[PDB]
Parts: sequence; C-alpha cells; structure tokens
Amino acid sequence: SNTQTVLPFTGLNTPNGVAVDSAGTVYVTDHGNNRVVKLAAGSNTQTVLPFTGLNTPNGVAVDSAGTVYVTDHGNNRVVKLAAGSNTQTVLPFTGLNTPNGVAVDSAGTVYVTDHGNNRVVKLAAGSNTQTVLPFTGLNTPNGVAVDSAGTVYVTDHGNNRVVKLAAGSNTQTVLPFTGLNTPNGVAVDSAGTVYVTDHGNNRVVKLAAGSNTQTVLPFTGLNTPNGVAVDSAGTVYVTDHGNNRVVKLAA
Repeated sequence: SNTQTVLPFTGLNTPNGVAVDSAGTVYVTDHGNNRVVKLAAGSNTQTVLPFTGLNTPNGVAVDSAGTVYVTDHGNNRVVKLAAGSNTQTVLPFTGLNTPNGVAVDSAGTVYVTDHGNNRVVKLAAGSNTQTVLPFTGLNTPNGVAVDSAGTVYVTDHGNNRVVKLAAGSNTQTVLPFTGLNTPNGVAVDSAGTVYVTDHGNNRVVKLAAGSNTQTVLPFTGLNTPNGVAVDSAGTVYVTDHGNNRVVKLAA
C-alpha cells in the first residue's frame, strides 16, 4: 500500500509504544497520559486498560493469549494483564533501572531492555530467575524484538545501531542499517524482516533477512516516531510520538 491510515484513537499525548495481537487489536502506551489504550480492528472507540497505579509506560507487548505486558518507568517494573482481567500482575524481574522495551515470544518468555543497566533480561513463564542475555557494549538500549527462532533484536540507542543476538552460538552482530539517528523501536515479522523507527530522522526503515538493502517505508510527516509493530498480514503500525497519533500502512 502507498498511503498511511491514521488510526481513530483519541486524546493521545506523546504515545511511545505499540503492539498488535492476532485479532488485529492495537495497543498503545499513551505515555503523556499515563495509560495504555486499545482499539479493536475496525473500531472507532478505544478503551483504556485497567492497569492500576501505572506511572509513565515505556513499552507494550501482547502474547497469543491476549495477555498485555507493559513496562513502567515510575514504578520501575513490568506488569501484565490477562485478557478480560481487572487485576495486574507484577512480573518478578529484579534490579531494573527503567525497563523500556518489552517483547514476548511464543513460549511466553518475556524480554525487557533494562535501559539504565545497559542490558536485556528475560523471564521464562512461571520462573522467578531472570536471565541476562549475552549482549555486549549496549548503550541505553530501548527497543527489543524476538523472532520465531528466538533471535533477539535490540535497538542500541546510544550507539545508533540495531544489534542481533543469534540463538545458540550467541554471536552478536550489528545489522547493516545505515544513516540511523537515535533508533528507538524495533519489530520483526515472520519472514525475519526487521523494522526500525529511525527517530532522529523521522522515518521507519526495514531490512530483509541477510539483505544489504534498507527500504524506507512511505509514511508521511512523522515527527519523532518511536514504537513500531507488524501484524501477521505485514501491516506496519507506528506511534507518531510528535504528532500524538498512530498510523498504519498495509503491505
């Protein structure tokens, strides 16, 4: 598709994170308003998720069960809410210093970029022991994504790069994006195509697996974009932070 749709969310203020579930429902961390909102596919009316005492959300992810995970700056913690539930659960991460990005894989393992500690941590479902991934030389990582193989992608914000940690061999590689300026969001689709919001350049770029070609997506008039997500149909969602809105572009 060649033209973006502005989603009918209302009253957004500096939205900074977006996730999309299998049903096409779109979840957004409305940072400026300290809440998480959601919009069902085809709906004109959002609802606000009942996270209690949420203070300044940084990122959001949703699993196959519709369970929503949100990183909280003010409370320095990660919380989740099962679909249809009223009562959040605080995930037992420890020693966080501003969780930022969050992703969840098919096994329901939760991955969080621990912004102030320059590290990425993961918690398997039902575990109390978190694991620090063998990333090296991260500087204020924010976005994180995980593909079907369990490869982990991190926007290394302080180093203007996006890094990849290959499952098993733990070999870390810098993805060959160019011209990035403070990337924040990262997403990866079923095909292994990596999408990054190039915040400092007001653009969203994608890189096919093992390619030396980056493609600028034809979004228009973005300002300080940050969160990005891709659904099963390759539709790309972007939180256009500076314009208080969310936009999408079908494939």
